[PDB]
Amino acid sequence: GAHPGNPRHVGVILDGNRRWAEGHGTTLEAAYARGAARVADLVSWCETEGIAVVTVWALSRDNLRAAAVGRILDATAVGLAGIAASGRWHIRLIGETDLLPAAPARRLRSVADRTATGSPGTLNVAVAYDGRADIAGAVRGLLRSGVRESDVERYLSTAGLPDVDLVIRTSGERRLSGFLPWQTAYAELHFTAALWPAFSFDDFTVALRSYRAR
Repeated sequence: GAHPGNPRHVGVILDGNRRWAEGHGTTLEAAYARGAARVADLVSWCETEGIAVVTVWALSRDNLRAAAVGRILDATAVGLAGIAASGRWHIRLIGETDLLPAAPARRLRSVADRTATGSPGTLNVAVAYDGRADIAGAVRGLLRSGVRESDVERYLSTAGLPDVDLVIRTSGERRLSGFLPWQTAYAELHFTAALWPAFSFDDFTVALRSYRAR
């Protein structure tokens, strides 16, 4: 069950992998493999707190500017294996996965699809996601259906995602960069200085305490 005072839906922008790799002399894929381990840490800490909906923004559409993107997607899918094997999180993909290389995209899809019975948590993994594209998808979805604010929300590409209560962005960047513009409208915004591959339990506790203290 949920604890009152805790956020029902936490969204995390997994920022800082590129900077972390350059500072440590590693590849980008090694940073995303470590970033995937931090996602596993995150959902474990959320579980202990009874937080059942978690959305992580792993890859933006603008940052798709081929070979590295495939390695990134594969390192993420492998790093999510422990979450999948836990059976305690239903992993879903959001974003325009059709813009990703087909073979690594399929392997990421195959990891998520094996968690259809995961419960009670929901982990939404955003790849090739763009907030303005999310909103634009609502206007095309309405067109195909042949107008209230609830009607726009119903046809977002992320219509399956509810309101976000707490947004965490790492790497010290004080921006949302279009992360779920509809669902984060009234979200508490917390900015962590640490780069995502170094996201710690202290960072998590500080973020949650900032939410409860609002």
